Amino acid sequence: ATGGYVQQATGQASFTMYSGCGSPACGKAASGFTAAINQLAFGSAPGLGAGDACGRCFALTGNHDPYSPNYTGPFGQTIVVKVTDLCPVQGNQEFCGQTTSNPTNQHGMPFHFDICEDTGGSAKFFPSGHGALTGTFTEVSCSQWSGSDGGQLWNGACLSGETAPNWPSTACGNKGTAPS
Ligand SMILES: OC[C@H]1O[C@@H](O[C@H]2[C@H](O)[C@@H](O)[C@H](O)O[C@@H]2CO)[C@H](O)[C@@H](O)[C@@H]1O
Repeated sequence: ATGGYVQQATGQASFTMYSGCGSPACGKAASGFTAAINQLAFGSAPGLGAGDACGRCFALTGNHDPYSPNYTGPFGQTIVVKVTDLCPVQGNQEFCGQTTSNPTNQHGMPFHFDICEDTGGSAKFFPSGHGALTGTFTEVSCSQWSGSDGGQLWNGACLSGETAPNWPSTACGNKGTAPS
């Protein structure tokens, strides 16, 4: 996409969970299940505001524990998250280090979703004792997402991806150039 970001409506991803998504990089939180997506897919860098991932909805499915490869299941449920946040390259090399010259993370995944624990998404997705998974994602209509957006936290906050057709398309728009 514009800026060299890798923004595809379906693919393979790794998955983690994080705490504190009340002030996310898109500039609006949301009451439903939400996630951060890795910088290369988010469409912006730290401090540059919302990228074109902002507010898009994705169905996530975990099917492998890379830390416990002998574990055959059960995994969690497929959940639908709204992207509100950025998992930046800086400080997240294992999972969010995808760059245009090296587009997979240390688990070979081209995308990563960091699922917010606060609003319940990770409890539906991660079996107890299994904090990181790999699997698949598919962008879906936000008709499939339960919840309401929070208010703007600053000028330029954007979740307009929630009404956009699936990638390839433009809503909030990408900022700057993808990390190389
Ligand atoms: O770095 C992305 C993401 O990781 C989260 O911690 C992971 C950790 O990286 C992984 O090694 C462990 O097995 O599972 C935890 C939880 O999923 C961390 O909570 C996030 O803040 C961070 O953005």
